[PDB]
Amino acid sequence: MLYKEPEDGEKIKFDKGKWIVPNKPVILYIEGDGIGPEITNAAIKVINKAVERAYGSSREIKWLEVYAGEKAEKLVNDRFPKETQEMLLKYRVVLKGPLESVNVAIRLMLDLYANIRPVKYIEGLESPLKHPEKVDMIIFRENTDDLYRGIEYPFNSEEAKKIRDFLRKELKVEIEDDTGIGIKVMSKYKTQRITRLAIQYAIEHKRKKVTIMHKGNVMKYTEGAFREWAYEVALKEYRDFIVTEEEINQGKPDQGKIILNDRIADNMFQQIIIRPEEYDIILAPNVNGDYISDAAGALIGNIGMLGGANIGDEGGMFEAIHGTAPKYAGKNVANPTGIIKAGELMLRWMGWNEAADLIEKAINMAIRDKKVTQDIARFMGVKALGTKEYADELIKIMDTI
Amino acid sequence: MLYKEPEDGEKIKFDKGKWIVPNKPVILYIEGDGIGPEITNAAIKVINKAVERAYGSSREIKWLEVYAGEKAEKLVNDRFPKETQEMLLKYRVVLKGPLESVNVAIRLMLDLYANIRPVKYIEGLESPLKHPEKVDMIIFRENTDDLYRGIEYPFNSEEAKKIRDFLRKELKVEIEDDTGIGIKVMSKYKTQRITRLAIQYAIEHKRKKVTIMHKGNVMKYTEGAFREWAYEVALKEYRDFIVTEEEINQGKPDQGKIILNDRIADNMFQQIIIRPEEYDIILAPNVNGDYISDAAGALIGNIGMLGGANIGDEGGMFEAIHGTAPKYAGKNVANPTGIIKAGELMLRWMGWNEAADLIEKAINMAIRDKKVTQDIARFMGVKALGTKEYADELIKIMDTI
Repeated sequence: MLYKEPEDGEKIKFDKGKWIVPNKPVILYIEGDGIGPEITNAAIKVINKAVERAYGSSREIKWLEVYAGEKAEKLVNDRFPKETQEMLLKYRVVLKGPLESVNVAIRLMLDLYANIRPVKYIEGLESPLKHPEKVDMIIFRENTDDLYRGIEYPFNSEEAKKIRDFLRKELKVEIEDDTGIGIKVMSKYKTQRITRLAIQYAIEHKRKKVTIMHKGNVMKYTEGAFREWAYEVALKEYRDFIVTEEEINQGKPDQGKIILNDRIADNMFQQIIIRPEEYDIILAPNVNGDYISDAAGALIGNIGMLGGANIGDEGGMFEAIHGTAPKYAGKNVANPTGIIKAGELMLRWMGWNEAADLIEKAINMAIRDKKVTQDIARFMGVKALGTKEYADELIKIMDTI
Repeated sequence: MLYKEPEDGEKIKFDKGKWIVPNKPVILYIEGDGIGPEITNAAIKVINKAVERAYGSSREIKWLEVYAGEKAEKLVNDRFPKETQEMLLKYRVVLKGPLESVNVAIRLMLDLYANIRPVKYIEGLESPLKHPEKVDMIIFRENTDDLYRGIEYPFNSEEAKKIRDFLRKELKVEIEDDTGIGIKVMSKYKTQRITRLAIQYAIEHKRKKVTIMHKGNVMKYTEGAFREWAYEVALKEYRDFIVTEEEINQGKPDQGKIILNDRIADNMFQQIIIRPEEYDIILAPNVNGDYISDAAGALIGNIGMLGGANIGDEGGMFEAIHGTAPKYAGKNVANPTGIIKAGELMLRWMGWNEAADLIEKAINMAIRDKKVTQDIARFMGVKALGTKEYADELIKIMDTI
């Protein structure tokens, strides 16, 4: 067999979207290509330290490396070996480094319909913004619906012609012939799924607000429906947990309750820059979430220091928001912060917030203390630490907090 | 006649979508609701001074007021009277204050398919950005195509059912029944005309770069087609005026030529925040143009101080990017900078660049000297100037440069 499973660990379980994590959970990891090996092993070491510091020996992640990408191609001549897939379907939780699609395959096989993008100010880090201090949001992007379904046809195709003829005769819709055509689809079920995940996360992590991003004023039956369905499932399934903005400024009490409001897409691309502190959890459809994530991440410096995840009803894949950077591979120079942040997010989803908070804290202290990798040092005029050395600094710091 | 037309003026002409402006052009204006009267009259006074200072008495705008909105309702009991429509179809160029729609009606009747959004840094204003200095761009948004055509249907409508049945049997596309449906259309012709306008503007006003905004990597036949069609008309109709980014990093020289490149939408939402100086003219389809405009304008912070326009092959409507501000109506408090900026844009389209430059410099100087209205004075600890007084200050300044 290609893998030796830890006989000391147990798979993480799920009952209805909720992660039931054993004290010795088996968690998979994929090194990744290029800088993958260096940053991922660094992440694992940092994570193990946070878990031991926070919980002592009462908890311990039983890591199981699986192969994918170049490493897999060189070892067994298959970039996504059958055994790797089997371990994924079995343990369903993986921390994976950058890969040169394997990412799409993992998301599809584990049905990780939600893309999670936390973006929080990191003290010490330069920002294009004069006041990034209060940036603390998390984007919940539905990642299987919308125009990204790929239902589209070229302007000069027979398919497009059939659509145009159909729209004209059956719907009396006027459309010229020199037109490319895409079908935007918005599912009630898909909208409810992501909405539930967002509210449940708010409850579990003491988040105070969820904002629905939409262009419902013009895209009435797709994004406007998204908004409607989101409020609908929130009020029907999380009644005594949430309070709508239409209730606050109406009389209802929001004391100890999560505020559920909504904003027009165009306004959000504006406010994220002018006053990003207004947002906590952002709930949005596929396309909007894609664009708002890019803007939000730019609010802080170096997007390569952010982590993210794709979550499903029974599984999750956590990764850094950056590429393989083949130029620095094996040079012990890459910044492991991003993949470490993916680990922090993973810790939070597992309910191990104490270990996650220790990592967040150690990073803030390391960066404020100018103990950073080259990508940052080059700007704060100081000697850079290597990948391994930087990870070790985070470790010694956690040992004192 | 309801309107006494200036017997001394001449109408602006159009040749291949190029403005042929007489020395005494008739230009229509609509005061607008709320603060409209105060700011539009101030703009007219500043525009006339700029024209007088730059060309003496050799040129003079023959303004002609037409009614729309609440003033029209009171005077002729019609929000958009027939007489107003007649003047618009005749003179085709109008400076319009904010209105509480008339905006859509003017755009349709004059086929003003291009939404123009200039946004450049103004010396002295608060900015969310640490470095807004080199922000100097103009967004050219196709404003009649894309999802905004409104071809959409509710998930439980018989129309939506007809569409899903069609796609299933004729296209063999699988789609659930609980889905709202929108149709994204992208026209080759609509894309070409907006592209021609953008390049022609770059040529006319010595602009050096045009960047196409798109998500063609995932929306290949709509936005990807937009990109392809834009490059096509550019290379085919403006060959000796432009050079592509691909050609430059291929060996070709860009000396004396406008640069034409493209960027994926998500990348632009990032770069517009971290380094907006990279953009000059942004060419984009309806939806992207909408979102990018919001993000771009947020870079300077004072949205109410921006001007904009809708241009067609034979006309133009210029307006400020703000509402009627009823709370400030008739209190001589409103900031007229946005509508003046719209007037500055109108002068550039007219080819009267000297007058436009005067307005631009005067505003810069006024702000740098802290001679501003309350919306700005509030943050610089100086006494605010009224609407009339601020306009008069710009006028005394223009008499000096």
